[PDB]
Amino acid sequence: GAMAPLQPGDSFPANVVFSYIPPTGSLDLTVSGRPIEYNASEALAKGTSVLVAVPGAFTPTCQEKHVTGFIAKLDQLRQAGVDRVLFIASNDAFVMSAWGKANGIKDESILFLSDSDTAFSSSIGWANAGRTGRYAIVVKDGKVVYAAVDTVRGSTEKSGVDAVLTVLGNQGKL
Amino acid sequence: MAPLQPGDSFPANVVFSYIPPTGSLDLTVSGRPIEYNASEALAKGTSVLVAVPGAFTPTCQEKHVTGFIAKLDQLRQAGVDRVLFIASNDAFVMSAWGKANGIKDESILFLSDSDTAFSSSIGWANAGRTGRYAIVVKDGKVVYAAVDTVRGSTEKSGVDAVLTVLGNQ
Repeated sequence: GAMAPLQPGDSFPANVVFSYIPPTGSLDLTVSGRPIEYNASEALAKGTSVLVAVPGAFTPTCQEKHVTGFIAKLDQLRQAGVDRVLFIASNDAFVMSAWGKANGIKDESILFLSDSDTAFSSSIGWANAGRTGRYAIVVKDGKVVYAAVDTVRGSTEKSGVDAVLTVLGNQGKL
Repeated sequence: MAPLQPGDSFPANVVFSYIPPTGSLDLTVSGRPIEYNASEALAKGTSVLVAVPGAFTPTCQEKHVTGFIAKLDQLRQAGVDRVLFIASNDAFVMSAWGKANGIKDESILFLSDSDTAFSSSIGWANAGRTGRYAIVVKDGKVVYAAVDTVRGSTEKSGVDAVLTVLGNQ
């Protein structure tokens, strides 16, 4: 789309929304919830945000390596100044909510949201055939600091937690 | 497109994608999808095929699948040999949905109707999701088929509807 590609120095695009079921402190997978709209453009205009897209909830690489790496380093991400971590995929809000609960996330440390119809991912050119790509975006006070996509199957070289922590460290405010 | 009717043969060449249960309920461990030959499975015995609009969605979770789980023994007393839940969600999501509901074995299988291929072929899909419907088969012959068009209702596809039609057999 017109936003494609996102590059450092760009503002995060306007009018970006995701659908999600807010966490409640409970990990009960049989409580489905009720989706609401998350205004990502407003949220990302203040503070430091990490936005990670994965091709699919509950799929092997996304589960076994990608999301678990971020979960293991949530203390380091917080100490590096990250105010919010967002995981998106094309799966609907109900599936994304179950995926976060399956990974033990009961609070706002990581939100799990749906990029409905890959609207956002397609706008920045990183979607295919109904699924988002695997990518990571770091934003600070509305400004894209980092945006990279993993095109190699099974790799998190560019969108994994280590790449994000490296970017944060190069900002010079540790 | 006329629907599946009692007395019709169950359609040929119906296949789903699914991850075979292992006995583990760990949702962070996934297996490898394989094909499930539903036409062959349904050619013998009594089978119940239930389509839901989405794994983990409120009616499907809180009312629909839980009813079949709670009354599994009643279904077996009526001679039910297979219970299959399908949706357009991929096999990884369907596998996790089965585990979320505590199903460790093949008593209820959770399979993907990839691209709503089967549901579309019988006129019960829309916009990338299957409808909410149930099909009861005995030895390859449909004995019941109906779809729920009222949001939130399992009147036509819920376990009570299935138990009733089996009780009239």
